[PDB]
Amino acid sequence: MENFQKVEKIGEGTYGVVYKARNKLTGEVVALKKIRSTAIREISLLKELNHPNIVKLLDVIHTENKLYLVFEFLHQDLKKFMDASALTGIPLPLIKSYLFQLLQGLAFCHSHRVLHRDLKPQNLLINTEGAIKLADFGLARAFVTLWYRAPEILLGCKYYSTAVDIWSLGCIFAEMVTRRALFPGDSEIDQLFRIFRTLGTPDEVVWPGVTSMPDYKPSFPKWARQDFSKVVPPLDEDGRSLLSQMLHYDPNKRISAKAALAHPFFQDVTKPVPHLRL
Ligand SMILES: NS(=O)(=O)c1cccc2c(O)cccc12
Repeated sequence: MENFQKVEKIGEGTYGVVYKARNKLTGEVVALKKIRSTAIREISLLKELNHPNIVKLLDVIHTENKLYLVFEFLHQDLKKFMDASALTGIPLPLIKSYLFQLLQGLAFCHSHRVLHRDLKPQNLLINTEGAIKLADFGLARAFVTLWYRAPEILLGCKYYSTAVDIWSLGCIFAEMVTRRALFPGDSEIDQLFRIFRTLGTPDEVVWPGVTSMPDYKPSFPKWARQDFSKVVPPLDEDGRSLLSQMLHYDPNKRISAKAALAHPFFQDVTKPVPHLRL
């Protein structure tokens, strides 16, 4: 760890503690993640997966049989920006710019067959320039909150797809708009049933094969779907339309990131600058 001076703790990651640190040789300030052969080779692929909307993996230090991941440092995450913007809410043009950029990031990773698997506001990092970036991408395959988990994961599907990231991002889109988490479950069954209460209990009509999933139960209660107009007011019809497609039950029907980028919601997309106090 010789060339890094720890400045402060900035996160208790899923995979260990994250520090702000300075590279004693480059002068660069970085986020240093202390992780705690296949994982080695996986991580190595991620070092090549470079995109403006993906937090850059600067370096991977395997030493003393230990693993440190050196990332690009950003000063703020979406959860904290949302908490700070709660009285007024994030302006819609910024919501739309953030959603657009995240879909670009996703489209990139997905075309390389890399999934995130654990998108959440805490791992979406923002800068003063109006950029937003996906952090911790691909780490889950290389090696707490249920709120953003796709229903096929909850129902015990082991071979899930890139569609899981689209589901998570839909949940985040909803939360930016309403300033409340869409599905704040506190256990797997509470999470599932929150989803069902809003989108309707799924069946063979809307999701062929659902009743054959590993944790599906014929005893699940049967709730009717709510209208989105009740779910994410005052989002306009383009936004609600896009959100509905990101939240399709069947992962095969769920919109892809590339198709989402062509959606009419993005016709008037721009790139505003947020007001960040650092
Ligand atoms: N996702 S996180 O909470 O570990 C985190 C927090 C602040 C900055 C980070 C960063 O620059 C790169 C990755 C994760 C960060």
